[PDB]
Amino acid sequence: AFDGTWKVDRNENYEKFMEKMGINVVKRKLGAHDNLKLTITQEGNKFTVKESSNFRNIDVVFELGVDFAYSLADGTELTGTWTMEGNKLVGKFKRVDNGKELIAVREISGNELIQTYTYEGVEAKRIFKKE
Repeated sequence: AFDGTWKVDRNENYEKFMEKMGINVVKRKLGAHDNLKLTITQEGNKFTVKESSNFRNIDVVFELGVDFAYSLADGTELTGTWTMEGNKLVGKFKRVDNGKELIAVREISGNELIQTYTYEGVEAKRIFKKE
């Protein structure tokens, strides 16, 4: 599975995944239990994924692996690209506070949305709120 809707029901290693890139405490002020429909839409080599999280309601579209200096929710960036692998996104990276690997995946495999963002050996996931 993978298209449709998806969210971020829960969040493990999520706060510290954000933090490390430059995400200060302002997020601590209602910015963890929140966030939401990452949502996914399958396109011709792209995925207009939503991500109308608890803040910057919008959707993000990328022809599997495009480059955009988009700071992972207030940090500093996440250019490089992202992509999946049939059965699993990747988020990819090399934002700019450094040379990380957030790798905001989601993978998605049976009961899931393994957001699996492993910028440094932590990975932040829990899974969707699917919609």
